[PDB]
Amino acid sequence: VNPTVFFDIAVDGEPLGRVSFELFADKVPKTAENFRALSTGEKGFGYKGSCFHRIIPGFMCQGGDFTRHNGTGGKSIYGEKFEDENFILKHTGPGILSMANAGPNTNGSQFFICTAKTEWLDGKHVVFGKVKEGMNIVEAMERFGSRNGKTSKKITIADCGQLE
Repeated sequence: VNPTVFFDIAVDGEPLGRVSFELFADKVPKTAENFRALSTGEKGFGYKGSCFHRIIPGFMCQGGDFTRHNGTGGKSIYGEKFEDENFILKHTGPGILSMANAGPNTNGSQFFICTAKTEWLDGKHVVFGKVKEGMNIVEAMERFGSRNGKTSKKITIADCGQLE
């Protein structure tokens, strides 16, 4: 019953692979639905065509800035920012999907995929999903990052949507 969404990832336009996520709509429905809707583009805007602008191996892949492509933009389906819905779920390890933010209650569209346990983020970023399939692809995306986050090739969400 929890939605699944996919990202088809490209590297300098070359298809890499597909990552699918389970969104924990049961626990963070509002946060889940934001990401779901941005992945289908059903509200007229969303992630399709956007890049992962910050990838730090051993830490996380950050994306979702579909308006400025650099970690300074993005917006939610609710407006520019929305509240931290809850902190039920913890950054328990690789695969966790969580909201980037700039302070309390400033969620927009930027999210990160953890490639490690990031327990220090617990209670600060809202966890709303996890990699269901294609963790290998996230791992592949990691090799294009670097220590300061800059990616060595352009990592883009070439397509995205809802499987169920």
